[PDB]
Order: sequence, then structure tokens, then C-alpha cells
Amino acid sequence: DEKRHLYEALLRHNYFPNQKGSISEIPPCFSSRTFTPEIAELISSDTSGRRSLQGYDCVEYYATRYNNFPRTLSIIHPKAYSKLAKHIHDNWEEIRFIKENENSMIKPDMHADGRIIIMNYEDAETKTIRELNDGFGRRFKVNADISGCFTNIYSHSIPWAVIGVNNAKIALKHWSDKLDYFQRQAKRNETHGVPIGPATSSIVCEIILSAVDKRLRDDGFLFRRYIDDYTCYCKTHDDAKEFLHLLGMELSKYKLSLNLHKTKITNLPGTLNDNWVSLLNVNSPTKKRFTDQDLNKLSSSEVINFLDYAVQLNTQVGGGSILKYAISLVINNLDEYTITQVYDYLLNLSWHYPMLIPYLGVLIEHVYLDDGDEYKNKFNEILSMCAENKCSDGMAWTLYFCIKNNIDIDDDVIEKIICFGDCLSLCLLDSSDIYEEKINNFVSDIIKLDYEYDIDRYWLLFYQRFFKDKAPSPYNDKCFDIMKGYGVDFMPDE
Amino acid sequence: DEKRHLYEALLRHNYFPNQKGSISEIPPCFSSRTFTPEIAELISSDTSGRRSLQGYDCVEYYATRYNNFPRTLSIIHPKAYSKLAKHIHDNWEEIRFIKENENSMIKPDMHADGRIIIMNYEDAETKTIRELNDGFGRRFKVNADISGCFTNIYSHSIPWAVIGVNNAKIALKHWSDKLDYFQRQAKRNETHGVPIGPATSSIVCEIILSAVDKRLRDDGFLFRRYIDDYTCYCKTHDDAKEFLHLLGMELSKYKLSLNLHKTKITNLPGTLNDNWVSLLNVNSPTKKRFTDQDLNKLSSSEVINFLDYAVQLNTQVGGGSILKYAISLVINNLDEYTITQVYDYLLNLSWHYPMLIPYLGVLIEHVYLDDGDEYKNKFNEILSMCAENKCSDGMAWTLYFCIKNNIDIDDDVIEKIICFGDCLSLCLLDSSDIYEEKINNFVSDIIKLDYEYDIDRYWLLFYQRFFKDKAPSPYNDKCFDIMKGYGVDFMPDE
DNA sequence: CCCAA
DNA sequence: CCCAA
Ligand SMILES: Nc1ccn([C@H]2C[C@H](O)[C@@H](COP(=O)(O)OP(=O)(O)OP(=O)(O)O)O2)c(=O)n1
Ligand SMILES: Nc1ccn([C@H]2C[C@H](O)[C@@H](COP(=O)(O)OP(=O)(O)OP(=O)(O)O)O2)c(=O)n1
Ligand SMILES: [Mn+2]
Ligand SMILES: [Mn+2]
Ligand SMILES: [Mn+2]
Ligand SMILES: [Mn+2]
Repeated sequence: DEKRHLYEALLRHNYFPNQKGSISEIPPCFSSRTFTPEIAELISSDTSGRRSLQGYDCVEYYATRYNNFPRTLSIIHPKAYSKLAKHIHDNWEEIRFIKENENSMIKPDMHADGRIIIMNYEDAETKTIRELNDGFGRRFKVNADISGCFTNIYSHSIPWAVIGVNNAKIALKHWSDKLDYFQRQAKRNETHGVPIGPATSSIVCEIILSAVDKRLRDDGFLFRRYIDDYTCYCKTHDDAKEFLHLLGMELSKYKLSLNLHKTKITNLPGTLNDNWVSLLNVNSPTKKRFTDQDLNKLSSSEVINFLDYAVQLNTQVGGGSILKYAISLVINNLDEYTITQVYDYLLNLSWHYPMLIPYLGVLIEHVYLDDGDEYKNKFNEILSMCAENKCSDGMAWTLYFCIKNNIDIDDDVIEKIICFGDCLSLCLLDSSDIYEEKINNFVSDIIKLDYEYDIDRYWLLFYQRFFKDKAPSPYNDKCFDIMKGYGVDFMPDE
Repeated sequence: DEKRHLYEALLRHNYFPNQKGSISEIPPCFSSRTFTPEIAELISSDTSGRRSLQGYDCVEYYATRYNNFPRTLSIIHPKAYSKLAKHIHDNWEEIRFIKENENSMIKPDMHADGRIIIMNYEDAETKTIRELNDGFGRRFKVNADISGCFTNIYSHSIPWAVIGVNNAKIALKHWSDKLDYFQRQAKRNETHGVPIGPATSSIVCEIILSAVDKRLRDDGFLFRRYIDDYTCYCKTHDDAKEFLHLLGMELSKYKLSLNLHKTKITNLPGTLNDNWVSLLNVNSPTKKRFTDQDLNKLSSSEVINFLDYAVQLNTQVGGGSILKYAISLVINNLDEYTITQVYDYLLNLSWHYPMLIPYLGVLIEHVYLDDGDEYKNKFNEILSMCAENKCSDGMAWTLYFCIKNNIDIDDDVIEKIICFGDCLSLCLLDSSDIYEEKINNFVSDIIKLDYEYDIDRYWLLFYQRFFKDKAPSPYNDKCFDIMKGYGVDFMPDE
């Protein structure tokens, strides 16, 4: 069944921010499997406990973008997420009209690993064929995106996009009103915005934006969208302006607006990908496959010169993930001679850009971690700069690399981790069990603060301490006991 | 008394978005005088009526910025604004700690016209002296502003900035909790964001940001702020980075974050103003005053060439209000020979940029508006462009110019105004009284929609129709009757 | 003096 | 094939 696949995707595969297909933003130690639909069905049925504050807060995660910009990802509290996932699954025969959208390329799908929503899984060549077919006969292309799409979704516009704005306002129950209420309860009983990273909020965004896709399709516009990004192919510049006007109208019906910084009109024929994609791919040492494994093992000079050229291209243009794409080009084709030099280049670059920190794990097996103690200082310096820059992706990834490889962590960097106080870093330190007393003092300060939302911001840490029998449940409800009794661990071992 | 000056400023001078000192965004026909303290004290006392929806919506206004970007200004519903203004004033001895801030340049003050808050009233030479004193001995400057400051203020952070975050969370009444509640009721019972344009929300932003200013001052940072823009002067680059880190920390305590697009570090000595300010002022025809009125009357060639050079500089740089500054340089020094040519240039430019539409009224008296009917087509074409571009400042300003000068308005652009459906343009058309039936159909559709927030979005139109005895009060409360009985007109004549 | 924020 | 969005 496909409805069951929705349930398993919502709980076990796309509860955490696992939407990136190439490499996960969150380290693989955190996971959402062994969170079975029966367990969420039990949590939703539970009525025990009482909360003074309406709604729930979410575990916060700050991931660096390509330009070192913070992006806010959220891990929803399992009570609110369990109710939301149950309500989404129980009415998928009313919701699955977002599956049959030809203008939304990123949408729920029945993937092999189990996830419904994977960002850029269709790859650039199937994208190339479609882009070539759409671009034919048109001499203008429009790139326009919503300004704050996930962060300013009006939750009360969830019923509207289901049944029309006017009919829903006149009717002021229906399933989409309850979906509105559950999406509000997921984030502090707040109508504006949705959490970023779970697939329930991406489902909500698909539901809202599918009405705009429908009323743009009915006017005969040939357009595609990737979440919030609309690309349009117009024979005339006038039809391009008319598309921008109609998109503004239909988004303003749902309290949404265009990002006019990124909204631009270009003259076809333009590049199908970005420019630096083609510049890196013509200069790539691995752009030709020789079908024998010895011939495509790159020497040290080729990888070093390609990485230097990629650094120059990223500095000169700065309009995309030049370094991410470049190191993902040449990291699997190395031989054992240049493994250490490339690892040193990656260490320097991953200090200078935290986004390149997850790549180290693919070369961390071949590099001898002990060596002359130098790599311990490498990882501790990276941890210190991750604490200062208040980034969560690189900091948690570096904790994962230090713990998984038995690399010691200094006390001063533990103290500035404490000062940073991001939830998943503290969950990793909790999993280390060395710093149990300092984690105990931190969660004790959270407890004596007496704020429900501050406990909800670290529910993952509190539940992980409960699962190893090191802390009582801060909540008076039985959701944590239901999760523990049925075997839910968000740091599972093999 | 200064408290009484606060109350008159809140109701009669800064209820509407009147913070711009050079020229108002809103046309002079809309005004907030004859809304005295006694009427607001009566409306706050009124308990009659019932509303199904908590909170109030606000009259929406979309003003184009220098780069044609829409900025959302809001006119708060007079019940919510009257309660909010009464609560702000009744505790000004607790609130006026924002007056004694030396880092907030734009703040409440006792001005001559009566407004508490005027943006850029100090002028650039008093700013020049202070900027020169601050910039001395420092070789780096930091420009960092909050990303969505007014739109993403958390209302529940209003108690925190009064009494500390931890003390307010432990206490979870105090006056700031009620100020929280009233600021929420001003905008749809929503904790996120404040309306833009009234001085109550600017007072709220001062209250929130003054704690950040205090904890930035205590570390010895020499910095200034203009609403949300922080400028800092550092002897070293590391002091600049440390200021950025501490500012990020103290804003993140209040769920606030920097705009890292506009956050940039420059090397002193940089210019006190922008670059194009200096290029326009060295090339200005009026940069020297000859103290006799005949000698500084500019000929046609000087003004035309200065405006063309300004158009070129605005096209080439595009980093500020080049055209706004340039036309405000040379518009008062014209003689009667070049008045019509400058009006034609302003008409073309004001069609191409709506922000230059308010200037036309200073040259609309000398030019014969009848002429050979051409100016009527000018204004109607500008109106159609304003309705296409969904801007409210230029559209309402052009309505003001057409109505005030007895200029006829075509029916097709009236229908396109109704299709746009901005509130203040419809208030002006209501004031014209020619289009009473179409306005009646529009507000009748709003009434049969049966939504409280859609009536609150056009409360000004509904009250203006109620004041001329052309429509009943949509609300069951007596606030409109209190305002009508005591003589409140938001379109008053002299 | 004449903008913006 | 190997990014982002
Ligand atoms: N790991 C994930 C999971 C989900 N999303 C979602 C949230 C974003 O809203 C959407 C794509 O939108 P943008 O990245 O363009 O971001 P915004 O719309 O929030 O802002 P802006 O237009 O200012 O960049 O993808 C994401 O970015 N990253
Ligand atoms: N006529 C008025 C009255 C008030 N404000 C307020 C609201 C704005 O939040 C604040 C200054 O902030 P910015 O103009 O820099 O705008 P934002 O902070 O909203 O956004 P961004 O940093 O993206 O420009 O001034 C304004 O801009 N214009
Ligand atoms: Mn966007
Ligand atoms: Mn996008
Ligand atoms: Mn800002
Ligand atoms: Mn600003």
C-alpha cells in the first residue's frame, strides 16, 4: 500500500531533516527509525498530562548555506508530530492531489530508501531533457521564488487551498481545519510559518502551492517549480511580466509574496545549469570514464589543481556551491597516495567553510587518525570555530567524527559547546557519556527555568537522557514512556 | 506635559504612517487629527459588541522603495490602536527609558509639528559631525541590520526586554504583559511581528532593542543605530567580528537575527553618506547659494542635464534613492520658464518610478492642468501602471492629484482600481462620490463574505462611508458611533 | 538641507 | 551523477 509507505516515510525516514539526498545535513547517528506507526498511533491516543503553554516548541538546528547563511531547521516534538503525521496519513485520499502535479518537481514519491521527499533526486540529466523540451520556442525565462516561503506560510490558509478561500471563510469539522490546528500545535500554536526539515510541513507547502500551480496552469503557462522556485518559459517578454503578475496575485491570495531579489528575467538560450557547473565540469579531472579502475585514479597534482581552481571559481563568482560540487566530483576517484594531501586540503577548507565538514567522513577511514596528534588539534580547532560561528551542521558533524573515531575532545571546547547550547551537539555529548555532569547541569538549568517551550527546544536531549535512565521525564504526559516501552531510540546502533 | 505630548503624537500625528519627514508616504487628504485623547479614552472604556475572531486586522498599504520593492505599512484598527495608545501612555514613566538612549538616533522626541518619531529629521550635517567624531581613531566600520526587524518581532519578547528574559519566563499582571497583549490585538492576535507605520510599534521596537543597546554599551562598543541598522566603529577587524558576534547573541536572545546581505565591513576612511550623494552634490546646479533670488533660479538646460545625469547615475549604481534626492535638490529653485519641461520629465520618471509621484504636487499649481487634455491621459496612464504594479503609494497619490485638481478619471482604470482593491485608493474614490455604487458593491461583497478580518482590512473605507451616512456600521460595537459623535474624520477639509 | 534606514 | 532550490 502507498498510504502505509506515507506513514513509514513520515515517521522513520523524513521526521528528521533528511531531505538532502547526496549527504544528510544531520549526522547519521541521529535517526528516526524504530519510530513505528503503531507507536505514533499510541501517542496520538494518549490524553494524559497537562501543559500550561499551548502548542509545542521544536528542536532548533542552524545549517550553513553555500554563502554561510544560517538556515533554520526544526525537529518537531514527537507528540505534535505524531498527531500531525496521523492526521496527514488518515486523509491521504483527500491530500494526494499534490502527487498528481506536473508543475511541482519536488513532491512526495515512492522512493527506494523509503523517503517521500528528496531534494534533487531526479539528477541533472533528466532535468536537462525536461529543461530542453520546455525551453524550446521561448526566448525569455523567468526565475521567481517566494520570499520567506516556509517561514511565512499562514496556517489558516491550509483550509483555503483545500476548499477555496471564499468557501472556507464562509464556513467559518473539515479535515484541513484539523490539519491547520495540528500544524499550529507543531510550532508554539502559531499561524505564521511551518518547521523546516520534516516532510509534514513540505506536504503542507505542497497543499498550499498546488492551488497556485492549478490557477497558473489554467491560464496555459508552461512553468515548473522546485518547492518555492518557479521557472517559466515565455515566447514574449510581455507574457513573462503577465506570469509574474498572476503569480503575485495567486500568492497574495494566500498571504505570500515573491522574492524580487531572486526574481529575474533572462534571455534564452541560457545555461541549463549554473555557469560554474559547466566551468567545473569542463575542467574536471574525472569528466571522462575510461571503464578501467586504474586509469581514472587521479594523481595528487590533478586533484590539488582542480581544488585550487575551484577555490578561485568560488571566490570569483560566489553564486553557488562551487566547492561542494567540486569536491563531490573528485572525492571517490582518489588513490591512496593523495588521500592524506586531499584530507589536509579538506580540513583547511572545512574549517573555512563548515558545509564541507561532512565530506571528511568518506576519507576519515583511510587517514590514520592518531598520526602525530595533529588531527586532534585539527578537529578541536574546527569545533571551536563552529562554536563561535553558531553553526549546527558543522559542529554536530565534527562531534560525530570525533566520537566515532575515538578522538579526544578538549574541556575548553566542551565549555563553549555548553555556551552555544545547540540541542543536537548536546545529544552527541550525552551519547559520549564523558560529559554527563555538565549536560546534567545544563538540563537542570532548563528545568528550573520553568518554561515549557525551553524544554521543548531540547526534548531530544531530555528523551535521550531518559532512554539511558539518567534523567526523569520533564513532561507529565506518558508520551516518553510510550516511546521508551516500545523501543524508540534516536541514536540507534547497528 | 511630555506625557500629553505623547498622547497627541500617538493619536493625531503618528497614528498614520507619517514617519517620513521630507514628504509623507500617505497623501495629505488622509489625516489623523480630530482624533483627540478623549475619544480614545472612550473607545478603550467601551465594552459593547462581540467578535468571533480574536484580534484585529489592519488597513494594508504597499509602498514602493527605491528599488521598487514593496514595503508593508499598516493602519491599525482604532479600537485596538486606542487601547494600545492608552496603555503605552498610562505607563510612560516605565517606558520612557527608550528616550534616554544615546545609541538610538531615531527615537521618540518632542518635535515642533507634534510627532514623536520622524525618520531622518536631524539632517546630514548634524549626522556628519557625529559620524566624524565616531569614525576617528578607528579603521574599520560595520554595517549590520536586523533581517526582518518589524515583521519578525516576537511580541512575547516585550516583557523580557523590560524585566529580563529569565525573570519574565519565571514569572510565567505587569504592564508590559498587557502591552504584549495589546500589541497582539493590534495585528490579528499574532505574536510574530508588529504593524509598520504607527509610532506605537516603533515604541515597541525601541523597547525591545534598547536592551540590546544596553548590553552592547556595557562592553564598551562605540555604535549607533537607526531603527534596526547598527553602525560600529572599530580600531581592529577582530573588534568588528566580536561586535558582530555579540550583536548576534543579544538579538538571538529576542528571536532576532542580522541581515547578512546588508551586513558588511568596510575600511575607514569611508564616506559619511553614500557615494551617489557626493556625486549628485558636486554636480548639483544649486550647490552654491548666491543670496539673491534671481541668481539661483536655474535655467532649463541646467535642470534637464542634472536630471539626465541623475538618471544615468541611478541606472549605473542603483544603490540608493538617487532620483529622489536629485529631484528634491532642484525642484524649489525653478523659474516659470522650465516649470512645464520639468513637469514633463517628472511625469515620465514618475510613471517609470512611482516614488517620484508625490513630487508632482509641488509643480501642479503652476502648470495649467487642462491644457490640451494631455495631462489627463498622463495621470490615467500612471494610474493604470500603478494598478498593474500593485503599489499603493503612487496609486493613492495619483488619485489625490486627480481629485484635488478636478481631473477626470476614466471608467476602465476605475474598474482596475477595484480589481486591485487597495483600501486607501477606495477611500479616495469614496471621497470623490462619483463611484459610490461600485464602492457600495465592493463593500457589499466584503460584507457577504462574512469575515471579521476582511472588514478590518477596509475599516477606514467602512468608517468613511459611515461618516457620510452612506453605509451602516459593519461592527456591532459602538466605537464607530463614538468616533462619529465626537467628530473624527480621517479625510478632513481645511 | 533637501535620501534611506 | 555527484550542487541548489
Ligand atoms: N533541508 C531543507 C528542507 C526543506 N527546505 C525548504 C524550506 C525553504 O523554504 C524551501 C526553499 O526555499 P528557499 O531555500 O529559497 O528559502 P526561503 O523561501 O525561506 O527564503 P529566500 O527566498 O529568502 O531564500 O525549502 C530547505 O530549504 N532545506
Ligand atoms: N515608513 C516607515 C515606518 C517604519 N519603518 C520601519 C519598519 C522597518 O522594519 C524599519 C527599518 O527596517 P528595514 O527598512 O531595514 O526593513 P526590514 O528590517 O523589514 O528588512 P530588510 O533588512 O530585509 O530590509 O523601519 C519603515 O521602514 N518605514
Ligand atoms: Mn524563497
Ligand atoms: Mn527557492
Ligand atoms: Mn532590516
Ligand atoms: Mn535597516
